[PDB]
Amino acid sequence: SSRVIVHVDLDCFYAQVEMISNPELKDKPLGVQQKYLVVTCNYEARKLGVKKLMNVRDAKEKCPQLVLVNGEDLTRYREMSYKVTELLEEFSPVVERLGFDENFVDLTEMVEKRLQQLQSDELSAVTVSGHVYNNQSINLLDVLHIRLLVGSQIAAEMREAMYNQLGLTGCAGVASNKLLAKLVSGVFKPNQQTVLLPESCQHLIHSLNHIKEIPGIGYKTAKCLEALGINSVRDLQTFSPKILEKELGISVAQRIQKLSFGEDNSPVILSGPPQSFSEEDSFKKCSSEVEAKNKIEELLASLLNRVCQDGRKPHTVRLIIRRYSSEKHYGRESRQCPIPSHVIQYDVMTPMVDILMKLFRNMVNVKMPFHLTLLSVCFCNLK
DNA sequence: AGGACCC
DNA sequence: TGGGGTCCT
Ligand SMILES: Cc1cn([C@H]2C[C@H](O)[C@@H](COP(=O)(O)OP(=O)(O)OP(=O)(O)O)O2)c(=O)[nH]c1=O
Ligand SMILES: [Mg+2]
Ligand SMILES: [Mg+2]
Ligand SMILES: [Mg+2]
Ligand code: NA
Repeated sequence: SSRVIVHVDLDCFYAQVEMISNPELKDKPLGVQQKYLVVTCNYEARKLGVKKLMNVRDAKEKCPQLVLVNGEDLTRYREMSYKVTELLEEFSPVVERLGFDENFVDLTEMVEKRLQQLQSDELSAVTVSGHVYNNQSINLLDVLHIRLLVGSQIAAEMREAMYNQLGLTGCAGVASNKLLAKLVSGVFKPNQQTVLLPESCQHLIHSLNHIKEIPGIGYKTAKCLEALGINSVRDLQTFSPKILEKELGISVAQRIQKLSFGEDNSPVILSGPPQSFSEEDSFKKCSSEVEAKNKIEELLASLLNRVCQDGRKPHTVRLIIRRYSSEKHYGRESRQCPIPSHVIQYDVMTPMVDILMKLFRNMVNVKMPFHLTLLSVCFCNLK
């Protein structure tokens, strides 16, 4: 019961989409801008020292000939992201999305159908496609090695189909679980693929420098670990199960330690259609107030249309806000409510604006002036 | 309703 | 002053 998982990772996704629309950008160094930020940039601009989530000024002062395009509206990038998933879904139905530009696919069944199709005389013609992690030697008598190679071939067909059908280039990694597949897809980039043979799993896991580099250990947990004297993957492999549990809870503790040995038994889940649809807008305390109402019509108008196209219906609405000052209490507030059934299905705007407005007043004292740096609307709980 | 994680 | 997502408590 050993698995063959692939993880697909598109290079500089937003920038790829922009370069495809307007090829006059193909060669100019390029950055996708949202508010005062460069969210992502193309491979030219990385050479020139530009980095993700570097502010627009710094970015000019590191490459003054940087061409900027606004990527605040995600429609185009969202659309392409589902084209990619659907294409992978043709290979094996069971595809898991992670943000807009990553997918996992469980290739185990396909690897097996393909192996059954070969007889014993070509089981030695099976070769690898792309890189072998750490240059490890292949052993054709090892069935795990054989399965992973067929994996690497299926991964190659997926990358070729993505390029031929949608114009997108990307990396893939093939491995025995999601964690390893994701760690190894990054080893050669851009636009290349790597396969991880089992013997090299400790080599891979120990190549990391910071324990935050393990998917599943975020900002909070890292920071908690560092303060316990846990810095390397090895520190975490070797630390007291007992003290860790007590510091994180048998859940978080027992899972991140398993992760630390490269062990990860989570299955690849079919993502299908989204569980929620939301729109945001950020500002430098640029709302107080009434203007909130306008801002909230905008998001709403855009969403209604997205939720119409889908043709499932939301049965809950949520309104999210954030308050001014500063490096302090920067956690957010929200208020949700069921959407009246009469409404579930022109003119839908007006009633909606009002629910939203009521939700708004529940949160903000609209007498003593307000400090708003974010407005968000979410539709969810659909069927 | 908030909090962790992911891109 | 990114703009989205997922699942758990
Ligand atoms: C990590 C991250 C990505 N993104 C966006 C930008 C990216 O186009 C997309 C996926 O990000 P990544 O896959 O992390 O990076 P990338 O795809 O832009 O470039 P590459 O993978 O070749 O390094 O999602 C954010 O908006 N915020 C984030 O914190
Ligand atoms: Mg990517
Ligand atoms: Mg995706
Ligand atoms: Mg991490
Ligand atoms: Na490979």
